[PDB]
Amino acid sequence: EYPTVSEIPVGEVRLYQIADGVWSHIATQSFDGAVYPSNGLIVRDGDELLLIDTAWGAKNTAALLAEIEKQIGLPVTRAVSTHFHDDRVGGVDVLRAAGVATYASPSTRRLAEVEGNEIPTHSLEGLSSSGDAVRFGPVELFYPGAAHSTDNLVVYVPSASVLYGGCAIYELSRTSAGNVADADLAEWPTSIERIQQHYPEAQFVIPGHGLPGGLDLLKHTTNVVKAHTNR
Ligand SMILES: Nc1nc(C(=O)O)c(CCc2ccccc2)s1
Ligand SMILES: [Zn+2]
Ligand SMILES: [Zn+2]
Repeated sequence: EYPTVSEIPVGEVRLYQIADGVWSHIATQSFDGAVYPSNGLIVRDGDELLLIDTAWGAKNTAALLAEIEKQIGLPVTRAVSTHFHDDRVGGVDVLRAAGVATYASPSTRRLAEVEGNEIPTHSLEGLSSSGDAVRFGPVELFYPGAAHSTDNLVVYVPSASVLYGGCAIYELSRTSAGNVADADLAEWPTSIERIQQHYPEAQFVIPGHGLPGGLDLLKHTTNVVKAHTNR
């Protein structure tokens, strides 16, 4: 079964096999007085691993590398952060110290610098406009436009029809927006529509936080978003 927030002590990381050569990683961290789970992705890249997002902090991210080495045993050589918040770039310095080449869009790297967060080393070209997609090893990176954040990316694994929505996609059970301080509430439904249009075949959809679902998570998130927008 997919691991839940209460089953993961802060500082520990679980891996979950979604498909051949595709895992999510699950960690937990405190924010504003409560503890939340957070998802990232791991994808086999030939003889190497591509990492999508940190495990939300330096300590969790170190535990992530240890768990990858224990359970999979291939080297993590590249990492992509899908926006500038700490559940995506917090731990980048650990990754870099461990030998991992870290990447993000120019906009994410800039927003991280402005925020005082950790800054991935390398800039990803070709994602500056809503609807842009680029290939990055075994995944496609896609900028759907502003949503949870202005810089947020989603990731698609064609080999397994796995769509990683990051924090622009909410889990089914989540019915309130919570904190959306950096969100573009007006653009977010349009951005989810681009995701739907571009990955109509997705079979597994992983939100940034919580339980995986299917394409139903997109409409679900749009419903939550405008509700918070509708009063
Ligand atoms: N770093 C973090 N991002 C987010 C986010 O919204 O992207 C957090 C709130 C997530 C949440 C809320 C309710 C239930 C389960 C999870 S915390
Ligand atoms: Zn975020
Ligand atoms: Zn988040």
